[PDB]
Amino acid sequence: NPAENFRVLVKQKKASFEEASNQLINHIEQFLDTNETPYFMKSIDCIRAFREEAIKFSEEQRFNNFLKALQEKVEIKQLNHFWEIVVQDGITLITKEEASGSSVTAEEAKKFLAPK
Repeated sequence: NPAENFRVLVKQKKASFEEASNQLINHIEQFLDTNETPYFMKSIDCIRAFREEAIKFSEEQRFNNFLKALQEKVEIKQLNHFWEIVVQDGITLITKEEASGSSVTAEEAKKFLAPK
């Protein structure tokens, strides 16, 4: 339900809306004491919605650095439930693509998940 809330919030006043970013950050992170897979897939769906929202107009790099921050914050925490679920469900499109340039080299650097 809140996914639609911050989906329509960004397109109703045309602001940066750090409140929506904080809400989705709170939603995605809270999985240490909860093992509910439905919660995790709802969280990845809403963060993907915010990914495409950021892709839309001018804040691609904003969600790029947010995704990197999410990556190190899930990497520092060593738990049996980690970003593997994001990777297995992010197989379609999670890599950034702005224009001819760093997008392709990011594709090679991320597709294999490690430099080979």
